[PDB]
Amino acid sequence: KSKLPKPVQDLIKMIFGDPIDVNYEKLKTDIKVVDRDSEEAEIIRKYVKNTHATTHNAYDLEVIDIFKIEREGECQRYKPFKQLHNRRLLWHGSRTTNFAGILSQGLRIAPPEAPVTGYMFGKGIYFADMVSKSANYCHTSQGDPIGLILLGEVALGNMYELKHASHISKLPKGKHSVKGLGKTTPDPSANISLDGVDVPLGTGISSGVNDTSLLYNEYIVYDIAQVNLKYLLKLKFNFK
Ligand SMILES: NC(=O)c1cccc2c(O)c(Cc3ccc(C(=O)N4CCN(c5nc6ccccc6[nH]5)CC4)cc3)oc12
Ligand SMILES: [Cl-]
Ligand SMILES: [Cl-]
Repeated sequence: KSKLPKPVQDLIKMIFGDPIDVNYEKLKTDIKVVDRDSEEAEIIRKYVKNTHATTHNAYDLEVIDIFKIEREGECQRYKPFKQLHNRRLLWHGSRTTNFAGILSQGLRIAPPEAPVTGYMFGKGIYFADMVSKSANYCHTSQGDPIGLILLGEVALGNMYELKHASHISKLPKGKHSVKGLGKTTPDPSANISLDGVDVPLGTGISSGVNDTSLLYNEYIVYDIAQVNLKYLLKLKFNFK
């Protein structure tokens, strides 16, 4: 029987759908329950509450469990980007069935033989600052209403800021990432700092960006090493 805390056991059962502890080791990821009443937990629940987009009104989100995560060696891997400026705690949603691969291998760029459909800026690693924009990629339903979402520390550095789809072959010199400029943005004045990482948990305001394809921001890096996965949330989707 398992010596993991019950919430981590339930995460494992959800991810693998072998014994629980053997399946834990296959993730090559240190997993800790964040306490409900911790400051970390308050900040993350505030990020969820404030960055639910008005146009994503099919469901509300409740945070069941928050996990602090540490992929084996992802530290050493993140070293070259560790002190790059403009490091941001951003959402990445994916189907539950993907999380064993995501924790064991990290987030990866789609292979050349996958469609570029859905990628406004070409194959890369995509993040949102709006929880619901990322939560939509969990593909939960009323009959499967529990999903998994990541918070990554993303080393954005100098952002190549774009308003329309463009499959860039190469970042301009001195740029580290792409930011797709949305009509709606977390209020920059409400940004807070968690462990030297910027958290844009401000409620959505008009960006005052005109002539843009995007309702909401998105952030893209083309190097797997610019991502340090920090948290994994188990979300209840309440469908209306
Ligand atoms: N995701 C965001 O939070 C997110 C945040 C902000 C903006 C965007 C934006 O435009 C996208 C694009 C997107 C997502 C998904 C897919 C898609 O169909 N797949 C990619 C993931 N696959 C996959 N199977 C896996 C199995 C094991 C291990 C890893 C695996 N990975 C399935 C195919 C296409 C485009 O996403 C955005
Ligand atoms: Cl979607
Ligand atoms: Cl590129």
